[PDB]
This record gives sequence, C-alpha cells and structure tokens, in this order.
Amino acid sequence: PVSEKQLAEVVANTVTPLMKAQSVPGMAVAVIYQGKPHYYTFGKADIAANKPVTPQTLFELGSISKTFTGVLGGDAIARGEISLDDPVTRYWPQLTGKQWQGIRMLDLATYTAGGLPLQVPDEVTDNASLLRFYQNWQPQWKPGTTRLYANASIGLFGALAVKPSGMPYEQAMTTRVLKPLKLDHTWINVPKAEEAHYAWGYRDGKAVRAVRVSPGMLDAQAYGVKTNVQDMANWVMANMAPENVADASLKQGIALAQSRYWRIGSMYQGLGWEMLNWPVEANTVVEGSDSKVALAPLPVAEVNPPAPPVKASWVHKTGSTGGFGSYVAFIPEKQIGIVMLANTSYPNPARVEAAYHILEALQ
Ligand SMILES: *C(=O)C1=CN=C(C(=O)O)CS[C@H]1c1cn2c(n1)COCC2
Repeated sequence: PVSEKQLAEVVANTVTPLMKAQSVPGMAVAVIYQGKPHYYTFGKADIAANKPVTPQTLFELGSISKTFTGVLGGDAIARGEISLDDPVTRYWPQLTGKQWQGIRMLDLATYTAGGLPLQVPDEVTDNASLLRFYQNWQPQWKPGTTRLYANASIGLFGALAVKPSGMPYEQAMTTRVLKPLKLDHTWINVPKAEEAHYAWGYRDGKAVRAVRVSPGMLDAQAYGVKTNVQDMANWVMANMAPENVADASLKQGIALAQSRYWRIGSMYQGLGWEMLNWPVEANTVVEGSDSKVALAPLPVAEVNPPAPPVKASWVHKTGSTGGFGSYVAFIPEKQIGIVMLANTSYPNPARVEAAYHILEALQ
C-alpha cells in the first residue's frame, strides 16, 4: 500500500502545479486514508498581510453547504418531523398556488420540482416577497421529470425541513449536525473572535469575501458555510463512515443524504451529495463537472424506492463563492476521501481532475 511519505509527494506534486496554473493563492487539503485525516497546506490565506494557510484557516464552502442541508434534512426525516413524500404545502400552507400540487419535499431537495431557477432573485428581501416569488412561479416541466440545479429549490427545502423543529436553519444545523460531530469551527456567521482565521478570497486579483442576503427563511443558508480543513475532514469522515456516528437520527440522516433518488445519465442525485458508481473513469466525472452540463436541465429517471447508500460510489460535491473554490469526494468502499479548499474559484474540471488523480494513487 501507499506510504504516508508517498501520499505527501502525490499531493504536493499535484497541488503545486495546479495552484501555479490556476493562479490559486492558498489551498488546504485533507486526504482521508487508513482511518485518519492527513493535512497539507499551501500558500497564502491573505496576500497583503502575508498570512499563510494553516489547518485553522476558514474557507467559504459555497455550494458544498448543500451537503450539510441534505444531512440536516435527513436527520429531520429520521426524527419523523418531515417526510420526503409529503407535499411542500404541508410545511407552507400559505403557498396556495395550484401549480404546487404534486410537488414533494423530495422534489425541492433534489432539484426536480419542474424548473425552479438557479437563483432566488434579489427582489426577494423578506418572507412576504419569498412567498410572492414561489406563488408566481410557473413550472416549465411537470414534477419528477427534469433536474435543474437550483438554490431556489434546495434552499426552500432547507427552510421548510427545519420548520417542525421550531429552530431557524442556523441553530438547527449547529445543534443537530455540527455540535454532535464536534465541528466546532464551522460557521455561517464567523464570530468576531474567529475572524483572524478567515481567509480572503481572490477574484481577478481583488480580495473578496461573501456577502449576505436579505433577512429571511434563506438567509443563513445562502450566506453559506465557512469552515477549516480539519472540520471538513471530519465532515467527510462522518459521511464516509456513518456507522461510527452514535446519534441514531444523525446516522440515518447521513445515509438518507447519500441515497439515490434520481438517475441522470452517469450520476445519481442525493440530498446535497451527488454520486456515481465506482469504479468510474476520470473523464466521466470531469466532463460532468463542466457548468454547461452541471447547470443544464436534464431528464431524470426516478429511483423508487430510493436506493440506500451504495458503498461502491464516488460521492462528491463542488462549491464556489466569488472568492473561493472547493471540492470534496470520497469512496466509501475504499475508505478514502479528499477535501480541497482554495481561496480562488478555479474551474470545476480542474478540481475534479486533481482530486481523482490523488485518490487514484491510493486505491
Ligand atoms: C455553488 O457552489 C453554486 C451555487 N449556485 C450558483 C448560483 O446560485 O448562481 C452558481 S454555481 C455555484 C456558484 C455560486 N457562486 C459561484 N459559483 C461563483 O461565485 C459567485 C457565487
């Protein structure tokens, strides 16, 4: 098997050319191998201040936030608070438009409601205006027919999924997912004392960080998760090996998020997480990551009933913000995984290629 020495070489020999080519100021990587995380840090968290990346540097996860949403929703299912087969309207009775009949919580969670757009528009500034948006929405497709990746879909799922708990999303997430997993440096809102750890993002040479949206059902979730490479490694480990998670509903929620709900070409949609059967070749995964494909409306095949987690899977998620680019992938059958956090948003295919190359060294 590969030694720790060899693994360190593989990671450096992969990441250093990638950062040069993609002009990445700083990256934190964790590889999960032989039951533990291995950490590698590169470059700068803050160029002007000459602060290096460390295992405590906070990065913006962007859309990898959706994996936390998915698990939180799974946990709520396992508690009996929601069911994926319930109508959206069960959790939002004020949503009276008849276009919503036949749209399930599952459809919101997995982007199959029938054309909810990528973004919630900026006109949406509060709950009254969020309601007007969803009430006015005209589906382009029937439910359960077309996948269109969308913050307006899973964001609403997250907001509604926590309603029975009585907690807002940020508090539900922290209480039910983060704290039990000891992810104690994972934030929506970075506390003031934690600010020294927060990297700057870089976009066309400008230092940038995430903004917020207007207050409401989606605020905390849109502001997106920030975390360091250690917490993210432990997040990957929990999702790779939920058998080691003691809380019964959270263990089940992790499994629900890695279940297969829909097939779309060579991939399968989970709750937040996406999956391909393992073995998979690099070009399959890399080509599917291009935004011309990843953001396209594509036909789905229902997996009814949902398939529970398949150990021989490539499980992954990309996520970006204006200044950050991150990627996570793991293969439960092999008990290997990787986290790559960077403070520039560089092309998703390049992230997948590097992650694949590193994990390939370990099988
Ligand atoms: C997730 O990583 C993600 C979410 N969705 C959108 C979007 O709502 O516009 C686009 S794909 C991706 C994303 C979001 N941002 C970027 N990429 C780049 O920085 C701006 C925010």
